[PDB]
Amino acid sequence: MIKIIKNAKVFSPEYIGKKDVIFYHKVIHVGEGVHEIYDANGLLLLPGLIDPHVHITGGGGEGGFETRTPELKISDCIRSGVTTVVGCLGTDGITRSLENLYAKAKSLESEGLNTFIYTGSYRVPPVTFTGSIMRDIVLIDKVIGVGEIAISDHRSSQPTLEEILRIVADIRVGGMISGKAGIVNFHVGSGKRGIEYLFDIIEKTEIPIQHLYPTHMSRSRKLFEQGLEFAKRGGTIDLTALQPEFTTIDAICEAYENGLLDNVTISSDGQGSLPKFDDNGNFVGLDVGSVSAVWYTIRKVLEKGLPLAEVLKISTTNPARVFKLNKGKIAKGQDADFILVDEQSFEIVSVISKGEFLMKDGVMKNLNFE
Amino acid sequence: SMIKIIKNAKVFSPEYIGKKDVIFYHKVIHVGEGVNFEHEIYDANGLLLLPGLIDPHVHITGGGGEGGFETRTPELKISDCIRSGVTTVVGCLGTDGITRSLENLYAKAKSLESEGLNTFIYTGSYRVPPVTFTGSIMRDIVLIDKVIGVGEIAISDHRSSQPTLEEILRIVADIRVGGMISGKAGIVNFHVGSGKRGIEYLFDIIEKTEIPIQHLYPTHMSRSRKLFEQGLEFAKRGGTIDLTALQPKEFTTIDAICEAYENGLLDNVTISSDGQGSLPKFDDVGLDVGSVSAVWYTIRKVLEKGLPLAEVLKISTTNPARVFKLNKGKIAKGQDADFILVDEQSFEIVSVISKGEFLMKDGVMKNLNFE
Amino acid sequence: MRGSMIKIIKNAKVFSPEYIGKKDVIFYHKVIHVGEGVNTSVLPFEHEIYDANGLLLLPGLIDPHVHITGGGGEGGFETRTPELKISDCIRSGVTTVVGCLGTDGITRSLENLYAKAKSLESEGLNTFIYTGSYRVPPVTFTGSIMRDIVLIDKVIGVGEIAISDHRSSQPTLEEILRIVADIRVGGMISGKAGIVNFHVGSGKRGIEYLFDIIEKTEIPIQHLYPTHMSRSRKLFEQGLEFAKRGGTIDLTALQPKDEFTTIDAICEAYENGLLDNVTISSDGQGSLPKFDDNGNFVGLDVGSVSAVWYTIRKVLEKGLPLAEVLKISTTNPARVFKLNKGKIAKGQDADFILVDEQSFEIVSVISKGEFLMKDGVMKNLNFE
Amino acid sequence: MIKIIKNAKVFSPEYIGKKDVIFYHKVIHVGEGVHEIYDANGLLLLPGLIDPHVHITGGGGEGGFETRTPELKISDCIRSGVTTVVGCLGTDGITRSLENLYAKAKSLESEGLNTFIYTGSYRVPPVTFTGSIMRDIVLIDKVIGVGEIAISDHRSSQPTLEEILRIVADIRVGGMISGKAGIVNFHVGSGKRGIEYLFDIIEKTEIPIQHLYPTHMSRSRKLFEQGLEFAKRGGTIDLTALQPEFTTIDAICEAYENGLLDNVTISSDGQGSLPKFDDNGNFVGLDVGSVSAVWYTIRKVLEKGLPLAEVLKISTTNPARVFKLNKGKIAKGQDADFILVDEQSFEIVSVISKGEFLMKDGVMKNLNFE
Ligand SMILES: CC(C)C[C@H](NC(=O)C[C@H](N)C(=O)O)C(=O)O
Ligand SMILES: CC(C)C[C@H](NC(=O)C[C@H](N)C(=O)O)C(=O)O
Ligand SMILES: CC(C)C[C@H](NC(=O)C[C@H](N)C(=O)O)C(=O)O
Ligand SMILES: CC(C)C[C@H](NC(=O)C[C@H](N)C(=O)O)C(=O)O
Ligand SMILES: [Zn+2]
Ligand SMILES: [Zn+2]
Ligand SMILES: [Zn+2]
Ligand SMILES: [Zn+2]
Ligand SMILES: [Zn+2]
Ligand SMILES: [Zn+2]
Ligand SMILES: [Zn+2]
Ligand SMILES: [Zn+2]
Repeated sequence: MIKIIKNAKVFSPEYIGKKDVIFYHKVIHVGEGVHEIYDANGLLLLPGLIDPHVHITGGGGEGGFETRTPELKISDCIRSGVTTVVGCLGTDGITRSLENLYAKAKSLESEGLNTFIYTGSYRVPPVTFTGSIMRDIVLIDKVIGVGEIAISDHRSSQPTLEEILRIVADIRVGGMISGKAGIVNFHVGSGKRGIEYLFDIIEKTEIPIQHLYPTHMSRSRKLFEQGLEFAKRGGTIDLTALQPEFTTIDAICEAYENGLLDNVTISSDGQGSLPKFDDNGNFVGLDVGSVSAVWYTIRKVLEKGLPLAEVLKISTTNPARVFKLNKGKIAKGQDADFILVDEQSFEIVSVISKGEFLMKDGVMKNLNFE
Repeated sequence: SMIKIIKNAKVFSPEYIGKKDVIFYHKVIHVGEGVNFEHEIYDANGLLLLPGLIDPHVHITGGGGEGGFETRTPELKISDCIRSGVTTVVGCLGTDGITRSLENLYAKAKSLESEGLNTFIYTGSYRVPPVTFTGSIMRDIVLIDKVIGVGEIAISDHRSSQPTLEEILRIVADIRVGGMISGKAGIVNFHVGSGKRGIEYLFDIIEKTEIPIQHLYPTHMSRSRKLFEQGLEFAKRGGTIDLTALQPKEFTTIDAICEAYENGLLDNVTISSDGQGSLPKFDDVGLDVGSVSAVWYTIRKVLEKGLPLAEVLKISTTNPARVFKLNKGKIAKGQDADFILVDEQSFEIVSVISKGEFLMKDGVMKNLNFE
Repeated sequence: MRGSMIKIIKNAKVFSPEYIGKKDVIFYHKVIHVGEGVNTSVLPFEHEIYDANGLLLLPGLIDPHVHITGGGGEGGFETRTPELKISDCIRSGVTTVVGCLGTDGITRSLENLYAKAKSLESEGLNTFIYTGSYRVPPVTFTGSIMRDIVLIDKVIGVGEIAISDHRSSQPTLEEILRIVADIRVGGMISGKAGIVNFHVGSGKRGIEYLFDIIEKTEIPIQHLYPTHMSRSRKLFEQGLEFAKRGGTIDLTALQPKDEFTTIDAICEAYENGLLDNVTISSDGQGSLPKFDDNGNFVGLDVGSVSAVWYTIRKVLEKGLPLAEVLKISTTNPARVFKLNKGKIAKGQDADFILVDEQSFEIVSVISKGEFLMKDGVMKNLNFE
Repeated sequence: MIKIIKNAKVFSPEYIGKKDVIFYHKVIHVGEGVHEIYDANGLLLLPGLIDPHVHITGGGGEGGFETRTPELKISDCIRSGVTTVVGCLGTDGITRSLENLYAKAKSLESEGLNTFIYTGSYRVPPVTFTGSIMRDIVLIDKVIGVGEIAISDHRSSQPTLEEILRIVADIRVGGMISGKAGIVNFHVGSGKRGIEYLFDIIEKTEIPIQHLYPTHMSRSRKLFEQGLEFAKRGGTIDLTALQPEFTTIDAICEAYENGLLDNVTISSDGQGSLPKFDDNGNFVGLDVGSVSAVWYTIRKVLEKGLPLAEVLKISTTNPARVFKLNKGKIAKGQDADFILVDEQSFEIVSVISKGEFLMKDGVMKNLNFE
């Protein structure tokens, strides 16, 4: 149970230099000099990467039943070093069950991962477990908010201000009674209206800006600019990761320049559709998001000479704040979830979550259906 | 024993009426100058005789829970009610609609009534649409004898459901007509938070609809001078406002009351304990728990600014009895036999009488089912 | 303005059900004192005296089975009976009634029954109601016969459930046990009696269900209250066996216009010393129909609340002592519902009737200490 | 976080003699020779007492609204050394909410205790969170079964075999999908029918006897005899503790004699009514169960010269089995929940749960509303 990781260059979001880290399920003790032992010389110790937006049950289906994407194998997470995922439903609210989403999140947790879910889906009014999104967040311990509610998209339900305000108010007080944060995840399409509705709430109500969490905020110039204003008023935005004009990389730099990286987060959009529509509202082709798009994006920003100290924020501190999680920092009391990158190779070699090795030195623990 | 006489008391029929003997059963039979079947007597030499205090806003089941499940405050004991002189309470639900039962609040009102107290309740809670007993707020007031209105409906608070005007117009309409059918008052209690919109909605109702003002009963309105100034505007149009009673723990409710009395508006002011109700500092932190002690304490503190007792007692006896159309708050023939007895010198509650029975006799409390 | 709150009745021969001779009674809304002659012109404050020389003081009559909203309608929409007038009750010395629904549970609402009980309450009468009707499953205020008895003060049980009747829903034994279980535990929570009133037709099965429940379950017999048990003598003899196991049976009072009657039944229950186990009910504003042998409607009479005092007067004409006959309409109905009525004594609710000593007519009526009728004159009423 | 309890006479259900016990939130290491340290010489170390049947929200009300009992203060648990409680609803299913019961159990946990709940109440059909007792046990992580279903009582709903069989089958499969045990708690009244229905199930169906958990099985001679047969067929019974003819003490001995103590458990019936009814079904007087009735019962059996080794079974091993709990034994990996009794004084002095001291050496931690 009690474990050590000696003579690793410990990279708590800000650099804390060559130190040993003792840990059960949480960081128990830190101290330079000397149950399981693990030597990690040559490796960098980070806190486990956080993914706040992943279609863990699969998604897509904009082009029919054929375009229904596959469910997520934990196999892919561990190679990518993603130790905690927040599962949401997407465009399809009928064939993808909320109970199914509870279960996949419950199974991912039982095979070593850390899981939380939303209770909504694209459409307003939102699908529920118990008839009421407030009731869901008080009674289902894993529910941390609602989404992903579509706004300014062609696949939107066309929601009104008053409808939405109901939801936010219900989910917020839902939070307070239950002692959770109570987030609203906001799928933002390519409509000109953008995130107007989000400004309305904070301007015209008693609603704090912490509860509003818009995603895909990197997909255009225009929209990222709105994402920065929203940031500058004390709110946090989320950017969809880059994965094989203007990219998610340029944006994550453009936030450092204007001094706003403390308000950014990245999403894999794993197992989610990446659809291409023509001149009308017809469907042309698709791609499928990969949960290894996080670590891939991190390295392509370091490639531009940003400090690894202030890039790990987007995936470790910045997300853990948004959801009020006891994770995302290597320090006494915090939950014990780390990844280990080799020197200047820049490749994950080991992965720890809740103090159990899921990947040790490039050999994966074996899982039930692989 | 069940026909009683209080002798040699200086009586405050709210208004002062000098030294008088009161004869009562469950209601007052006679008030006259010294005179004399088995009947009990109580010599009240040295004592003042006042009406029973009325508390229009108490979370008798418990409330709060806004800081998580750890914030769940405990339920009201009647013990407090007897030592603090409160013979009548009106129970309501708060921010938690899901885990605090309406049906639980009906049962809590029934146990307290049954150990010598007087109880009424509101249906619903903070959230719009409001939780009901029977699917309909108009049905509830008609069918369940203790429901006297709806609340506390949250306007201009961060924990508000963000209600529209249209929603609130149906709600007050429904409970008003429901009030008429049942022969009760049909009050909407409004929880007013610290939002800039204040009570704009209440003004919107009287300015653009047929709905009388007597149904709109805003509470918490000594939280800022700005709100109170908008409260007084309301008072001048026939409305009644509730002030949260100062507790044993700028601009205060004591300030607030004297400002009202000096404008000749103390007839339009009441005070609530908000007992067992959460009192949290919410910043952009901490919590404390209201006591029913808060009203008699607040009465003294305003007496200490030199206001005449008979005129002050109106905020807790005459003015609540009016708003809920109750047969209480006045010592007279036909009125309900609810009295407190305070030492004239000490000014500390020594005996409390509810429905003509002694709940406390010279400091010695009646003993109850779980003490 | 209000009427003098302390009253005294002097020089009456008091039938506190049990005879207690010439006594004065001081009262407000409850009975304050029973005692020998005492100086009643010594009080310094208001007090209305009433001289009752030559009259008999008795408790207020309780009528446990009344269609206060109207009922009937077995012969089409033309056979719906009118609703009860409080002047009927005042003339008949009936100070308390318990109202129920019957055959029609489609066009007679429970909310309408709740209102009429409250309007009766407010003119000087004491009122209670049942939830449900004839049919199984039973109609409800709130969706459940348990919520109704817990949330609605005036609700004291469910009925009248139709068993051994052509108009019955043909209820199952499992259906009925669920219903009696629900209303009892409901009574326990709300501190009421939790009664199931049974409307018993003329089926061969009689009350087999009532005997099935007591013999095969822990449900005590206090909660099973069957009515119309003088219908046929076969049914009345099934009633007596029910009595000897601690039960209470209700008989429909003899009607002032028309062989084995409820008089025969009452006298047989005295003979066998089981008079503590019977009640009588007017079935006022109820259908009293005739069906031919094919099951079709022929015609009907309408029950009357005058039936109670009328029935008691017949029984007296057969030499039974007054002090023991009054049980059926005072002590016995007060038991079944756990009411603070039916006896003249310190503490008890001040519901009286006064009868002339030879005439044996009701001349004055007092409920809540208030005179509804004083010396044959009624008080002014709301819609009369 | 890491704690030791040195030179205590460690009384793992069976005696393991003077040993040190290291423990975070679970028993981490056991070893004789030598972060917080606690010396416990003179004291006996036991595993934390288990209460499988407590009306944590209050109950009673058979005699009106006046007879409604008060809610349970954690203050009383800690003095009594009761570290884990299973909350149920009783006779009243209307005024006592299931949401209220979730919350009180949630609050007791947040102030140091360990809590689980049922989803039913006396009446059949049973009240639910989500419309369906199966759905409740899959979706509400704290739900471990259904009860307390009344059988052979005057306050019974009069349930049929077929109705009940539905429930048991639904709760069982509910268990399997969710990876919980899925118990049916059975309030048994003083009816002659007794637990007949329980024999029917195992005789006439494919239903395993582990799911059937009858309570109050000590209240009569006749019924305890039925409790022993049920035991002898591989099932477990529950006895209502003794607290100030034939008692719960005689019975717990009578199980040792016939060699059946491995199939017994004790309940406080805390905050529950103990009602007295006369000749008919009317109510006379009441008493209110106390959660300190457990430890009080334990000592009055030791008074009869039974080994403390084989008496702690009823409150530690026997209950933890029934509910499939990682508790009730002092040994590596088990959750860290202990009580400390002084020499031959026989009085709790300290109480530990999840490795946090709730009572240290007779001074209680201070709690929010005391
Ligand atoms: C990458 C961009 C262009 C596509 C993206 N749409 C979705 O991701 C669809 C949704 N996740 C699903 O599962 O169906 C967008 O926000 O614009
Ligand atoms: C004047 C202040 C103290 C009013 C207000 N209090 C609450 O909202 C308490 C809530 N109604 C409950 O009891 O559940 C506040 O502090 O914001
Ligand atoms: C005694 C006989 C003739 C009348 C009785 N019918 C009813 O009581 C009708 C029902 N209660 C109603 O009015 O809706 C019966 O047939 O047994
Ligand atoms: C001790 C025995 C005699 C009484 C016991 N009844 C209950 O405990 C009632 C239930 N817990 C409640 O909360 O209402 C029994 O099983 O026989
Ligand atoms: Zn999206
Ligand atoms: Zn998406
Ligand atoms: Zn408030
Ligand atoms: Zn309040
Ligand atoms: Zn009938
Ligand atoms: Zn009838
Ligand atoms: Zn029980
Ligand atoms: Zn119990």
